[PDB]
Amino acid sequence: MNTPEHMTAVVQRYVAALNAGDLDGIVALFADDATVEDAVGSEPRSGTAAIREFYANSLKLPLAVELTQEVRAVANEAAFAFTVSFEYQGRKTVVAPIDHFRFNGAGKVVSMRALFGEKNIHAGA
Amino acid sequence: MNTPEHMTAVVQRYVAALNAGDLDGIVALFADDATVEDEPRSGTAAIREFYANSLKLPLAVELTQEVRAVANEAAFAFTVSFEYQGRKTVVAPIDHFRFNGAGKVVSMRALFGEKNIHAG
Repeated sequence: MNTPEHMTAVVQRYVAALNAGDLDGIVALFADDATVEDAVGSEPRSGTAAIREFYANSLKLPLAVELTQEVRAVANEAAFAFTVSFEYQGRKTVVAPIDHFRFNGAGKVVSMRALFGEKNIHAGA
Repeated sequence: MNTPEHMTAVVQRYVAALNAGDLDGIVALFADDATVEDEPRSGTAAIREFYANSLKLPLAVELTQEVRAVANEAAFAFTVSFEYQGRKTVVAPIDHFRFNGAGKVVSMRALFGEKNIHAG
């Protein structure tokens, strides 16, 4: 089982790498055969290459990412509340999802999902 | 699809029913084939027992951020506080609800670990 400290560390490493625009540091968190989802129902992206292309797209612009509460980490999973703020067709928008990571035994993330709706997408103005 | 409004309203009634200790109020939000987890428990009888156990100590329950609701799911951050033989505990989970087509909750999982159990 992963430790909760490891899992919490990965989540912090994830948020810092988002903020740094460290594409390759994000991918490094994920297993070879991980699956990522932008949003509930979005096309799942599986495998290192689909994951790098996903994160490359996510990082097409500078992101301001803030962890807004403690990470919840238990068993082989973590969930976290956060905000992602960036220029969306030239206007600053702040999206507040809750993400869910599951981890494999090697401690790499095997799955990510970000849960958010329309009411979680905000001006910040 | 469930509307995000309906799902957010259900989260709010869940929180309210926990604060009231209203076991039937809580159970009514769930489907008869729902499963719960803090080792899942499934079906009305087991969900009722789960919540009856959860309610032996009066709970003070508060949403701590806006609810995230989309598709047929919702997630929310909150606290549950209670007193026990001289000591207050505040637990801060993140919950996940899945809803059926009829708008009832079909699964809830409350996610929290040891660091999310706070000494009040």
